[PDB]
Amino acid sequence: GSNPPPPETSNPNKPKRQTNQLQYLLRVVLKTLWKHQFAWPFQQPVDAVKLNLPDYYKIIKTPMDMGTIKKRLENNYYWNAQECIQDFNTMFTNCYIYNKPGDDIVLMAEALEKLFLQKINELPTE
Ligand SMILES: CNc1cc2onc(C)c2cc1NS(=O)(=O)c1cc(Br)ccc1OC
Ligand code: NA
Repeated sequence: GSNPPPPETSNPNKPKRQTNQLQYLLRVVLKTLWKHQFAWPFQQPVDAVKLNLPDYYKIIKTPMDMGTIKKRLENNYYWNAQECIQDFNTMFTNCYIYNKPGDDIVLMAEALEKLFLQKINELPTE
């Protein structure tokens, strides 16, 4: 097992901008998920070598983590909040795909996902 390159956090070929919604996603949504007790497995790309997970990138082809999401928001990688929201969902979904119902990591992802959904219920309109 080697690790694949991490997801891009910059791209000259990809339209990007700042929005009010994206700023909230960084300052309020991301920051509250990042500081939760259960953030730690999701703060960086999965290191399948150091975690001894040789099948991780056999199963998961569109990997995502909050480290990547944070650097994207900070770099203004996104065109809109929906793209950023989709990266969160990919993150959660990957966890639920690779693992099983009730697994410790799954229960952590579910808890972060609940909090995420709450927080983005307060997302401004443009
Ligand atoms: C079962 N190991 C893991 C599965 C994972 O799915 N998505 C991620 C991210 C992820 C990370 C691990 N490895 S781990 O962080 O050391 C880990 C976390 C938790 Br909660 C419980 C068990 C773990 O490793 C046995
Ligand atoms: Na699964």
